[PDB]
Amino acid sequence: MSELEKMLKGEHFDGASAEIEALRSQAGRLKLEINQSLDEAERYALQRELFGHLGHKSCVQPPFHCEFGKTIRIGDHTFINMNVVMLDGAPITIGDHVLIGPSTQFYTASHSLDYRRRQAWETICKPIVIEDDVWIGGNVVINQGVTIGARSVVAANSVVNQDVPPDTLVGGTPARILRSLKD
Amino acid sequence: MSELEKMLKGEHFDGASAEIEALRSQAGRLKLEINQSLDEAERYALQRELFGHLGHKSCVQPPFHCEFGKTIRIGDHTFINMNVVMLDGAPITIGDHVLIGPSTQFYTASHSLDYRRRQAWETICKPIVIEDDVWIGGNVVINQGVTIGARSVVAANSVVNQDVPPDTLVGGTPARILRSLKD
Amino acid sequence: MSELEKMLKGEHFDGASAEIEALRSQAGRLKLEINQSLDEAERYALQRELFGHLGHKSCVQPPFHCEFGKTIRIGDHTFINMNVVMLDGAPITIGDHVLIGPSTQFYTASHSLDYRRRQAWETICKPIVIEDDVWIGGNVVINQGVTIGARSVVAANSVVNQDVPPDTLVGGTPARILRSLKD
Amino acid sequence: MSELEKMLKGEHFDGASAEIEALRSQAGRLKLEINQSLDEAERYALQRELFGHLGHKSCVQPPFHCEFGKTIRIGDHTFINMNVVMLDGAPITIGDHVLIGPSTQFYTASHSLDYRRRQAWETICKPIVIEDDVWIGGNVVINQGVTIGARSVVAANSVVNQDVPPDTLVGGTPARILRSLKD
Amino acid sequence: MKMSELEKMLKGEHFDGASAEIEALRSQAGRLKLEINQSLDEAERYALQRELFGHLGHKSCVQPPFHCEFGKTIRIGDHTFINMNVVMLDGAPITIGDHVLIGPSTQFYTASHSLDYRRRQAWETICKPIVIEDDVWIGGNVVINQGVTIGARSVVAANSVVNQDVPPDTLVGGTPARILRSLK
Amino acid sequence: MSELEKMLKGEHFDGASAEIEALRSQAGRLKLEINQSLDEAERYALQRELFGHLGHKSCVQPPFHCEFGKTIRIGDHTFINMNVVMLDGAPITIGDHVLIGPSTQFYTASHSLDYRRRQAWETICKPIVIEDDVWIGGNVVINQGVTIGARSVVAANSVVNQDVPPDTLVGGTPARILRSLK
Ligand SMILES: CC(=O)SCCNC(=O)CCNC(=O)[C@H](O)C(C)(C)COP(=O)(O)OP(=O)(O)OC[C@H]1O[C@@H](n2cnc3c(N)ncnc32)[C@H](O)[C@@H]1OP(=O)(O)O
Ligand SMILES: CC(=O)SCCNC(=O)CCNC(=O)[C@H](O)C(C)(C)COP(=O)(O)OP(=O)(O)OC[C@H]1O[C@@H](n2cnc3c(N)ncnc32)[C@H](O)[C@@H]1OP(=O)(O)O
Ligand SMILES: CC(=O)SCCNC(=O)CCNC(=O)[C@H](O)C(C)(C)COP(=O)(O)OP(=O)(O)OC[C@H]1O[C@@H](n2cnc3c(N)ncnc32)[C@H](O)[C@@H]1OP(=O)(O)O
Ligand SMILES: CC(=O)SCCNC(=O)CCNC(=O)[C@H](O)C(C)(C)COP(=O)(O)OP(=O)(O)OC[C@H]1O[C@@H](n2cnc3c(N)ncnc32)[C@H](O)[C@@H]1OP(=O)(O)O
Ligand SMILES: CC(=O)SCCNC(=O)CCNC(=O)[C@H](O)C(C)(C)COP(=O)(O)OP(=O)(O)OC[C@H]1O[C@@H](n2cnc3c(N)ncnc32)[C@H](O)[C@@H]1OP(=O)(O)O
Ligand SMILES: CC(=O)SCCNC(=O)CCNC(=O)[C@H](O)C(C)(C)COP(=O)(O)OP(=O)(O)OC[C@H]1O[C@@H](n2cnc3c(N)ncnc32)[C@H](O)[C@@H]1OP(=O)(O)O
Ligand SMILES: [Cl-]
Ligand SMILES: [Cl-]
Ligand SMILES: [Cl-]
Ligand SMILES: [Mg+2]
Repeated sequence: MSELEKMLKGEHFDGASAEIEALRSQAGRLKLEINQSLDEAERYALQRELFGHLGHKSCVQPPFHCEFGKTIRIGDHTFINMNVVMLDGAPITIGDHVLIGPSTQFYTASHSLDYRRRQAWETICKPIVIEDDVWIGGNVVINQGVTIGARSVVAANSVVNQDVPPDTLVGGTPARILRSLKD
Repeated sequence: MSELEKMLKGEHFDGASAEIEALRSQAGRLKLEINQSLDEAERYALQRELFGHLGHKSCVQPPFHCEFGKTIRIGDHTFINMNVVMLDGAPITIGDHVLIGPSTQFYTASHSLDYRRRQAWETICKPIVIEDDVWIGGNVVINQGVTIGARSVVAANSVVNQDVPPDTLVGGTPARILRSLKD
Repeated sequence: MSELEKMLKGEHFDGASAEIEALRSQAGRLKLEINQSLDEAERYALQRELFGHLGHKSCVQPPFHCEFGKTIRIGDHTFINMNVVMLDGAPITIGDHVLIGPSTQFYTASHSLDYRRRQAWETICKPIVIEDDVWIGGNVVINQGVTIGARSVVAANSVVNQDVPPDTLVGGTPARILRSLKD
Repeated sequence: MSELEKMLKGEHFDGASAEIEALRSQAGRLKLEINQSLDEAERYALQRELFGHLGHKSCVQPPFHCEFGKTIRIGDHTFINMNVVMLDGAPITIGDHVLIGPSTQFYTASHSLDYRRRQAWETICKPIVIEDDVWIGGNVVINQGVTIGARSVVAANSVVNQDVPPDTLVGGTPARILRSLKD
Repeated sequence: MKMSELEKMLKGEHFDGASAEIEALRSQAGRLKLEINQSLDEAERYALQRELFGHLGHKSCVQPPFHCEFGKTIRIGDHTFINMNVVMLDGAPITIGDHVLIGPSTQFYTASHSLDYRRRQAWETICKPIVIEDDVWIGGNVVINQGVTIGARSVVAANSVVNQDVPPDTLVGGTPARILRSLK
Repeated sequence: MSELEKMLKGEHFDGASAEIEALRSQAGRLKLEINQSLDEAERYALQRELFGHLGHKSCVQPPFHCEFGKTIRIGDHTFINMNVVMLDGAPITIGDHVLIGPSTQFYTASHSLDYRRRQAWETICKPIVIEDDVWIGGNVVINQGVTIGARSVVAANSVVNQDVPPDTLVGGTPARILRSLK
């Protein structure tokens, strides 16, 4: 098993592995051009090379930050605001009609509580999934292995450690259910 | 009203309008020039092109992020630190002698909690107001239609959802009164 | 002493002092070079002009933002993620085997709660220390004068106002002890 | 005719026409994005937006300098090297299998020898045509109203003021016929 | 005080180019050229060009990319146009008059070196001024060498090398330039 | 013999070959980074990455354009001015104390005069050697397979098609011997 594939699969891996490093450069180069670009069509085009998928009529405002990019998939009519950071060692999958606030963070990557197990920067990545019609506010942290339920809202500055059921407003750190949005 | 007029006045608006798109383009350019400037006098002069007003002896440290620029009006002797983000569809007014920490966020924009009214990226913008002699901590979120009262202070990482009384210290998410700064 | 010395030592100072201005200017030039660099070897080289110290096999990810650069000393086998903000008017010292996640804030700077004592942008700087094997999550604030004890972990979106003991997990705003990590 | 129509036929046009003006700015935008492009596919795309035409499997090496772009038509399998300047007030047409060396110059524009006929920057433009299978060396000038005959070769540092016949080697300032290439 | 290493250069004496004053001006001009060259706003391009140059006149225009070393030694009159890709080595004054037209890729060399390889090893350099008078048309890809004066209302043929003062009301061409016609 | 190897050594080659495309892409990124840098020590550091070699106390002024970079070796105390273009399919070797002026072009590459043999962009690259203490003026073309003898000088706007003897001043298009400097 490739170190790359180990990373995507939530197992231990070497980050200096070559195919991974290359992915990382591809990503570095693209961020810089996208981020320094004033042509809207030019940014979208380069994002189709940066991202795993970028859907129709979706927008991702610069500056946008990520580590690998190809792991990220964005559906249709989806909008991501400025200054978003995604640690994308594992797949990040984003639905349709999703809104994401500024300075929001997606961290697939994580570490062990035991310092003896972090001395080689050992990391595990688990995927994040944002379902359709979700609204994530600004300055939010969504941690690894979380799924956000459809038609749900995450309040500004929340930290989401666990799944968010659908049709729901949640808030805080860690996030809690504030109200049901179901009819 | 023109679509631009509606956005300013807290009405529903068409984001794709030519007038709104011109200002968005102006802002993007000036933003990029300001964030890449090595020359402090050049940066000031560019920031006087971006913002609607920027007062006497005031400093805004790059990188600064905004959408339109023109609706932002800052007083004299006011310091805004690095990595600030402002969503300025609605006017943002900042008094004299204001201190704003790094990575602070100003969102004049919000969306409906009802997901069916989010599909066309419907947005409502209401102004934000910072009065004289306010100190705002880092990583703070300030939400729409909010007025921060004179000589108050906001704790780091607070999120402000409603007006902050003057001569007051507030903190937390959402912010609550912590102490009286009155004398 | 010189104004630079006063700032370092925790006393009021003159931010526009030619010595302090010059170092701020150095850092701004170096920051734009590093943040815009597509070469890792050059980037690292660059960072060693920017910082007081960068350790062996240590690493800092673009973009990175600080005021002065030369107050910051970073040890070996340490990794700092993207989009970090450091207000470094006073020394910030970071040990070996240290991890810092994206968008974390280190503030050495502070002002007084009395607005009358803030109208000249008066500021005190207190040193921040991070001891070996510490793990700091994403979107965290560490405030002035704080030491984080060896082998401790700070949860995401925490605000740390006072020292953290060794072998501990802390979280919340303000951060509270969550659990001993010892044994 | 439209001012753009005048220009494509090589008729006199108003250079400060709303339409021309817009073309000149579009070209300036694209020149910048093209010249600062680090992505091959996106560079070709931008190039097809600049030029009137850019044929299948052809190449234009950055940096490239031009005025309007849309007046330039390039055939199939034609390579244009680095640092080329084209004054494109009137049409420039390049055929299939053409090779153009670094720093070459194409001037459709010139002025009267009567200095009193130059005080308003009065300029007359005349079309250039490069036929199929031509090799233009480096550092060459091709003046206005010139047709370069098919399968012909123009030596380095040469200046061409009049039509060059097919199957021919020219060289010199002004270029003269060195030898016949037919056999 | 006494003559600066910058004075020496402008005055065609031998100078140390590594001197702090010279480097600062080279640094300033490098910053301004980059900003000028990638600039997308017209009003802004002129403002910066006014920061680059010693003087830039009313209704005058310099098309990016433009290359120069020091900038401040350059002076340009009113109603003057300079096209793209022009390079100026401007260790000494460069003075351009009114109603001047300069083609693309034209080179202005105020700099020079001795033909004795022994006198070139510390990169010894002497700069002598260039002066272009009113109403002159210089073609594209022309080289103009140090200490040259192009008299008023003259024309330099494309890709010409001008080694020597050029008479007013004259058309010149070739390498080195020679008189093609009186235009009087 | 690989495609990179054939290029370097004056045979036809597949320019889309992955080795060649690798080097070109690295050169493209570095050139842009160098040309857009205001930090002289940075450009120089970046340049040690781009070129085969870059000697002590040597200066290469931006903008500088080349195709591959690694085929270029430049010695100590050598100065290359602005906006120089180098087509470097074959090795380009430059000595100590050399001076190159603005907009000079070095073309290691060439083509056939027979159009039938250019229809696939066929290209042959032959090296160029500039010896110690040479002074090359501005707007000069140096064609492939040419050596410039030590302590020689090249007049501005010349095209050099053939080797230039040591201690000589040459000029013209094509370059002719003007005077001995010996
Ligand atoms: C696409 C773009 O970029 S948009 C730009 C960025 N904009 C945003 O981030 C906006 C984020 N929106 C907010 O956070 C809002 O305050 C919303 C969505 C939670 C609105 O809350 P509302 O339901 O309308 O009102 P309300 O203030 O009563 O909230 C209810 C509860 O949420 C709590 N709450 C409100 N805001 C937050 C918050 N940010 N974090 C945690 N809890 C919160 C309140 O304490 C209250 O608690 P309770 O259960 O004890 O009564
Ligand atoms: C503007 C610039 O350029 S500087 C750059 C950025 N720096 C910062 O943002 C610093 C922000 N300043 C603050 O957070 C400060 O801690 C202040 C203004 C609240 C000072 O309060 P102090 O009285 O000096 O400190 P202290 O920690 O003892 O206050 C205690 C109480 O405040 C509350 N508190 C402190 N910090 C926070 C916080 N970030 N959020 C919410 N509550 C907080 C705690 O609840 C605490 O306990 P309590 O509930 O029992 O009262
Ligand atoms: C170097 C880098 O760039 S790579 C990775 C960067 N990513 C990170 O920032 C990830 C952040 N990780 C965290 O914050 C985690 O939530 C941790 C480490 C604090 C705890 O995770 P776990 O122990 O595995 O799970 P768990 O949710 O059960 O934690 C336990 C308790 O901590 C508390 N807690 C968890 N997260 C937080 C938080 N963000 N703020 C405050 N308290 C928290 C919880 O209340 C929980 O409940 P309890 O106190 O009642 O027992
Ligand atoms: C498209 C790209 O990316 S790659 C191309 C980059 N490189 C080039 O531009 C190289 C330029 N090409 C050349 O110069 C051609 O080979 C030519 C025109 C010199 C022809 O070379 P050949 O004639 O085969 O060689 P040769 O030197 O023996 O013949 C030269 C004859 O023309 C003359 N001559 C040679 N070069 C030139 C020139 N550049 N200008 C004018 N005359 C020339 C010589 O005087 C001689 O003429 P003469 O005998 O009548 O007096
Ligand atoms: C300002 C802008 O940006 S415009 C863009 C750039 N455009 C240009 O550079 C245009 C340049 N124009 C020229 O080079 C022309 O050759 C001009 C100016 C000399 C005009 O020539 P004209 O007077 O119209 O006609 P003509 O060609 O007959 O000129 C006659 C003499 O010039 C000579 N000549 C023409 N071009 C050159 C040249 N490049 N070098 C040397 N001599 C030349 C002819 O040999 C002829 O000589 P002769 O009669 O003594 O034997
Ligand atoms: C490192 C850097 O940045 S380089 C700085 C930039 N400076 C330059 O590029 C300067 C270029 N130098 C030249 O052009 C010079 O004019 C040189 C090399 C020809 C030297 O000329 P000098 O010997 O000093 O004097 P002079 O001008 O009288 O030259 C005499 C011969 O040169 C010829 N000549 C002058 N310039 C040239 C030229 N550009 N091409 C061909 N021949 C020339 C004359 O025709 C004359 O020939 P003749 O006597 O056979 O009729
Ligand atoms: Cl939409
Ligand atoms: Cl001809
Ligand atoms: Cl020197
Ligand atoms: Mg010629």
